[PDB]
Amino acid sequence: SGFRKMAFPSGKVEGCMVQVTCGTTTLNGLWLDDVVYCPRHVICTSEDMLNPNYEDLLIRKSNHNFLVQAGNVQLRVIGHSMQNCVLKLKVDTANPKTPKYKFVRIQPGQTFSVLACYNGSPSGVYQCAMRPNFTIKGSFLNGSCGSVGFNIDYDCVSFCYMHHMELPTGVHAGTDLEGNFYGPFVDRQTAQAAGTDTTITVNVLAWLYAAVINGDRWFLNRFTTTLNDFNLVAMKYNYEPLTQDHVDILGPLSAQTGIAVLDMCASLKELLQNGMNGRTILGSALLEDEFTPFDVVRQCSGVT
Amino acid sequence: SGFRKMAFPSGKVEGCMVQVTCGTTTLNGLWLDDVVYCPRHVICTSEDMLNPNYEDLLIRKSNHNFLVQAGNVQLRVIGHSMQNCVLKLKVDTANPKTPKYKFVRIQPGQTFSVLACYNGSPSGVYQCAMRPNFTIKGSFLNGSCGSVGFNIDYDCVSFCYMHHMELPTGVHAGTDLEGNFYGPFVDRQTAQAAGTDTTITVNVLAWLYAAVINGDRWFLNRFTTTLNDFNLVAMKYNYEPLTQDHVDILGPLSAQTGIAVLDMCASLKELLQNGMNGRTILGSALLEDEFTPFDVVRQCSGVT
Ligand SMILES: CC(=O)NCc1ccc(S(N)(=O)=O)cc1
Ligand SMILES: CC(=O)NCc1ccc(S(N)(=O)=O)cc1
Repeated sequence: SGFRKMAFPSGKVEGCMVQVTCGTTTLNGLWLDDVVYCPRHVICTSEDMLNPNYEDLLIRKSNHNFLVQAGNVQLRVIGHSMQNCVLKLKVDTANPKTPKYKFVRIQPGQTFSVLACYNGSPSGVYQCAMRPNFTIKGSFLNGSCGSVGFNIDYDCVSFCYMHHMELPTGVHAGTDLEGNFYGPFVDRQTAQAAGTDTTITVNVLAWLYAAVINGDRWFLNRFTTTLNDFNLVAMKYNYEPLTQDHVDILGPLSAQTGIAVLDMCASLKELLQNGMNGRTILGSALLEDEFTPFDVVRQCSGVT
Repeated sequence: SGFRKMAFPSGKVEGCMVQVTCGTTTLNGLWLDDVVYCPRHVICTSEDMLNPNYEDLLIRKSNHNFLVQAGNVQLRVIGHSMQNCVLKLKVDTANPKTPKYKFVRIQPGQTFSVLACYNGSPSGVYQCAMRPNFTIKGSFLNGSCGSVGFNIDYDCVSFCYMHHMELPTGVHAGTDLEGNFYGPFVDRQTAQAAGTDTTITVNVLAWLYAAVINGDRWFLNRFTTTLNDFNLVAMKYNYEPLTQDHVDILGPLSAQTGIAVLDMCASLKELLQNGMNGRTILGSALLEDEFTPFDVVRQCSGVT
């Protein structure tokens, strides 16, 4: 028993982290087979970042301008290309620690693990969610660009995020491993405001199920509601609308606990309207939305 | 910027996890050099756990009764001994992935990473603290016994915890890697109540410093206090007494932020007396005490 914000074991990804240096800029790269993936802004001076023309900056760069170091050993770059906002550096050596892997573009509300890295060296691992405004709330200092987000299915690492920038509000923006930004963000040092950071309703419901499973049940009430009635309250409280797809996804937690999804919706509605009144749920004074229904099943069942 | 509950990268420890089976009991072992460490209750039936005589149960066990599997490969057990509440199984093969390592017994308030494992396979990694009542608030299902807690200093894993039991209140108890329980707990299925779970004051102060550093400053007030005055409020709110040793440890965060430790104490005092009034700090509606001053410096500076 007990419920923790839990990251995937990071060893498979630690095995892939390298240092990329172009001129005086160093950041992190991901070494899979004989390709190193990194943010294309590795080619920018801090001046360049104000208004970079990436195609024009890249003309001035050759293979030997990209310095790739894996541990204390230099990789030979035999090719480079730009795909959206990432550089792919072809090296002459396949990463021998390359795990089974996929590139996946996640949806808002989806959770993943970040291996925060500096100079191609892992510092830490944390769990986070793609926010409905396509930001993430990470912990990233200068040099952390190219740090990656991932999920693991048994022995297959699905990479979903590469870190690129911090917005002036101190939230984070990045790409999938095809170099396409989540949300409207660009790899430029300009005014970029995030939209409304709404609460991931289905994730809150999953976490309330996790709480019931772990014995925290004080918030269970006498009421039910409808998807339409619930959604009126959701909208008022900047919670994402709940769809029948979300209800279906919560089916197994509903079944395990014998609490119908709409009854749990009515409990959540009373928590929004009444607040927590100084009480906690799974040791939180606010409603946690960075567990997916899949995360709650995984942690409550013990998947490895 | 941003501040996350961050675990150490787990790969060095993933490399050490094995499955130990004695009779019908399977749990996790830690394979360092040619020794596998595991909870001695691996030799107990669920009946045995009510009143185990470990010395007498162990007489009935030989080397070949301990089945050690690392991946899908069986290790040969050439010796076994009981040290306090752990078994040490000598195997004929040194773990080739053995990291540089130490065994350390931590103090209450100290944080560490847990690699939660089942059948010797890592499922997840989370950060937690040795509570002042020598419990930890983990996430452990049946089969998670032998899962270990650790800190990393560059390339040296300091193992500080092995998971042994869940108390009837659903909090967790375990040993250092010499098999000595944290607190008064025993590896027996009996009434065992935890003492007062007090708040780790120095850790709250560290986290308030982390908040100031990351731009969350609304709680900074006009007041100071003394260690004696502060400690009167601490005691009233079940916070641990603050010592001059704690003040000294907070010195570098004090220096970085230009907020004297006693002024931050006076801010914390007003937060205890006034509550958060529906406001958050680093996205928490309560005061987080599972970051050490060292954790805050590490995360705010980017140590790898
Ligand atoms: C050329 C060769 O034989 N092997 C390639 C290799 C493998 C691992 C690393 S690593 N994980 O130390 O950075 C670096 C280079
Ligand atoms: C006998 C030998 O040559 N090597 C020992 C060995 C190394 C690694 C593993 S492991 N990490 O697959 O479980 C299992 C056994």
